[PDB]
Amino acid sequence: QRVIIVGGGPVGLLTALGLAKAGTNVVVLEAESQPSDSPRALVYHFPVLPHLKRLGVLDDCVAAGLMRQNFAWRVHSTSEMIFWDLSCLEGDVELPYALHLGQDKLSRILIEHLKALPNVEVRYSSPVVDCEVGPRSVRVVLGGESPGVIVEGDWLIGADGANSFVRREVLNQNFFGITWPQRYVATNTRFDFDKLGFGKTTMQVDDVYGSVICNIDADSLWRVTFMEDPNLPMEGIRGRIDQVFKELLPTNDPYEVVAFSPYRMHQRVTDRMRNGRVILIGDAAHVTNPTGGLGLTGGMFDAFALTSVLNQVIHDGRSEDILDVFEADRRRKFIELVSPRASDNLRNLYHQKPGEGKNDWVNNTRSISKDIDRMRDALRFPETMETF
Amino acid sequence: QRVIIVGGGPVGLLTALGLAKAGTNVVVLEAESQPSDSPRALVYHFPVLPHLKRLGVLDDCVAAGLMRQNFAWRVHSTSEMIFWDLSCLEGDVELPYALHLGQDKLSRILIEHLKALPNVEVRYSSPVVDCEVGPRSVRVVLGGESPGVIVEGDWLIGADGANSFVRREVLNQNFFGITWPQRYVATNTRFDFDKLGFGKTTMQVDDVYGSVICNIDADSLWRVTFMEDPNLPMEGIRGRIDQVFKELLPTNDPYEVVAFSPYRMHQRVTDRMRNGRVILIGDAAHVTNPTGGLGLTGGMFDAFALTSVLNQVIHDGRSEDILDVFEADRRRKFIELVSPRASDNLRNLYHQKPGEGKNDWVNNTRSISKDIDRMRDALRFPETMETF
Repeated sequence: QRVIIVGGGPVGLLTALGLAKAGTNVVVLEAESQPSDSPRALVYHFPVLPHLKRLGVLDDCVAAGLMRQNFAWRVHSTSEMIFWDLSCLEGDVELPYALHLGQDKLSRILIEHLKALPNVEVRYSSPVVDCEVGPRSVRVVLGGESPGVIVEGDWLIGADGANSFVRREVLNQNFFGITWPQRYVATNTRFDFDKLGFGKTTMQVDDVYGSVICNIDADSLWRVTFMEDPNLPMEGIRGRIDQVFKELLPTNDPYEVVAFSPYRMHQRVTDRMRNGRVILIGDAAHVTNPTGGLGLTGGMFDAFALTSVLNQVIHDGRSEDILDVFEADRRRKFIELVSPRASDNLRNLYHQKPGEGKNDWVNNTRSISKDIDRMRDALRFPETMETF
Repeated sequence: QRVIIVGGGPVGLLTALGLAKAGTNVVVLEAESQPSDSPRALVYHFPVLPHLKRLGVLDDCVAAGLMRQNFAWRVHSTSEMIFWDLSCLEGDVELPYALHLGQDKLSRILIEHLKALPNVEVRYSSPVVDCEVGPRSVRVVLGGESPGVIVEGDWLIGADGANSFVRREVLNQNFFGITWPQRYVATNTRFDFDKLGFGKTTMQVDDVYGSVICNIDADSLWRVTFMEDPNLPMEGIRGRIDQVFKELLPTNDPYEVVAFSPYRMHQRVTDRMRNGRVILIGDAAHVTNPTGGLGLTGGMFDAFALTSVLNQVIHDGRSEDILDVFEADRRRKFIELVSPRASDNLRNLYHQKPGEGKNDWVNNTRSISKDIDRMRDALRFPETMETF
């Protein structure tokens, strides 16, 4: 019973590895020729880490990335830093840390691990040019560097991103929701935030210069974001980065813009995450704005829950109806917990103009920071996103 | 081809009348003893009115209620009144009015017109307690003042409200979304807003004493709302109404609380509004908070869209696939247009604390008031909720 995974990013590769370690025969197909290194979420929150450890990749991730416990809110109007700290979870959770690691680097580690499994085949530069899906079988034909090759399987997993071929073309499913008005500008910028006392993740609150400032690697490379009007012409964007940064950055110290990418953000979910032998996970199933990194976290919990349930269907003869239970719970988490939380995150970080509301928000954030019970409760949210 | 409608509110009765006028055999079954007069939305916006005229009940609505064009935003902190006026649509819509009429009074007019059509039966106090659904027929068994009665048909339409038997028990569909944190308290209050210059609908903007103030009849009965923390005991609500009205109402003039009811408010939608021979419409399909009356309006556009398509199925032999188009478009309207707009309506009306954001809001609202084309564009939103 071969499983075909369309999508060569973390969600698809984590699913590959979990399925493969159970003896499942797996074929991963990615259209692009390598994992994307574009500026996207890069933090693996505490409840994800036991799953990475179980899969045997956490130690390599730690070697390649970094672990931290500190987190800072920075009020731009006053320069006040307010620290929260995951060490308040030290007896409550197995791994009370946050891991910083680019998704491209996690993907390479996953690929090296899949090589060790002879039951898994990985094919980059191999887009799907046609797909027919039956009640009991699936069939794709490849292009790119795999011309005309035919791949047949028992299950098709759509793990191929916001613009999913599988969701749109194979299933012809909807993707209803909203698109935020503002353009999201995500940069990787070299700037010494560490000497200025910043949290390894620092969330800058403002109505013009709100930003997620998040450490990428040890060469002082940091994620730095901001919002702008999507009507501002695309050709001027690099110049506008400089103009924004003159006020967004905390000093006039030198910086290098290493990479930048403008995005539109969405709160969208598909009608159904399972439809016969076809399943959708990650951004192919649902998209959130990335404030708080909850799209990445949700996609990984998609991967872990599907791995558990599909391994049981294939190896333990479990009834396929468990897949319907799976898909509904994964939509329930996204619609009822993740999407509202991420939306509140975006609004609180980027859109509070001066007034009573903002002052109340800051006073409350400061109070949580001095009350371990409220801090624990604030910090614990990602654990609620996992399906059991 | 008999159609069974579960639900005796305006959505169900409107669908009944449209189907019946084309010769459809219809059975309507309402659990309760008579149409609800609980305080709910009561305004029928301009794009609903041509459909009420087409069905021939608009005349009885006008006689029973009131038509108006004026609309006011009131800033509680400054007592500023800012008026928008529907007569700026005089040239572009055929009925540039807003109709105020209690839904119970609407339902009673629809009951009278349904009596004239022998091909419809309207059974009240007849809750459905069991149901069997087949690939090509449906059957229900009634409780209430019709016990053991068996009703068979070719179609089942669930129009039975937010806690729908048809959605939950017949289809076992989900109702994913969010519940707002505050208790909504909708009063019918006798108070002379007319002599103070209020708009027939007035929306009072505040972070504590926000309120929808909307005229119900000609005896100075008005809808007056407010939000409160739902952890307050249900038992002391009448005393709290008096405390709130001390500062909410614009003067110290006398008032009479005639009726009130507390609600929790939701933004939720089911997985599909059509599944075989079962269709969901109105609050059984999707629920929004009532700020701006978009739930009533969307439910009515459910009925008008379903009537047109389903009449084509039964009498013109159109392919049943038109229902798949219908259901997706109705979900698209709710998810992408109505629920985001109503949600912004609520936040803008009841939660804007003093600050730059609220001052910006007021200045924009006032600028729209002096720009006939911007006011035209602001007022026009409900026409986009209609399915074609």
